[PDB]
Amino acid sequence: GRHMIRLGYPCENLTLGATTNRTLRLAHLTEERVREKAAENLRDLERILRFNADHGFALFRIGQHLIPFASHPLFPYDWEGAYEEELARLGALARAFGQRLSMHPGQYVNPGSPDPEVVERSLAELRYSARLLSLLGAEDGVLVLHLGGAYGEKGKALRRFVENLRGEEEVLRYLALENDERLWNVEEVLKAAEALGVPVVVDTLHHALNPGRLPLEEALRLAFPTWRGRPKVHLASQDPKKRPGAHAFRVTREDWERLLSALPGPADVMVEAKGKEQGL
Ligand SMILES: [Mn+2]
Ligand SMILES: [Mn+2]
Ligand SMILES: [Mn+2]
Repeated sequence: GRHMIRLGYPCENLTLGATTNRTLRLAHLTEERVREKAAENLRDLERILRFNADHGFALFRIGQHLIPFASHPLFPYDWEGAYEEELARLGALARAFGQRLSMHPGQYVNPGSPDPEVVERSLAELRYSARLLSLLGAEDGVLVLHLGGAYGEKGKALRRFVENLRGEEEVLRYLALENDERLWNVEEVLKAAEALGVPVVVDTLHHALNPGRLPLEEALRLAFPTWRGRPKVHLASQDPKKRPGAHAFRVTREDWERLLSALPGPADVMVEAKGKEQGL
């Protein structure tokens, strides 16, 4: 039914066996083989949107590998010219379904790195991700990123992060920043986000493990105003007895109820669980 809290899951759908994350070995990165993997990923994206419209999921995170190696210097064709018509069509479908699309580049995308080549590769991956959202016409699309490593000194790390992203107009249209379980708490991310003029994604599990001085309610109250559109929040539960921050197969009733009770208002909740669409 119709709830003020909308739900999503990331990358793939276990029920369908549909995924947006097919890739290949660099040795196999021919135009032919890449076009084949991309076509499968795009076919599965469509399957997922349609599944989501029937099963009440309004959010979906598209895998980084949708177009495998798109941002790699050896990518063999103009993927934007190849796919712009198809992405416009899929994006129109997603909007017609009232679905919100996002992307979450991985741990290796580090704009605050002091290594120029890591920065360049990271920005390339962000530009690909932002362009994809643009091609899909994802109005309120989200491109979620952690602040990355502290590289020995947090103040200089955050300075490089901001300085290396400030001129990235298209990336900043979608970018939102997320707290983590070790390095950057909600209060720290709010400061970074304010500097770049972007929203803050609160991750409930990361917050529980690294709360700083804030209860969940106050974290969410502070993060809410950073969004022009509906806030996005991440909900996960701890995979019992694994590394802190590892995601359980299914979110617990207790974590879901804690979030529901703490939310200051309507929001979009990305369920991060190994069970994907079965994760809540
Ligand atoms: Mn994250
Ligand atoms: Mn998260
Ligand atoms: Mn996490």
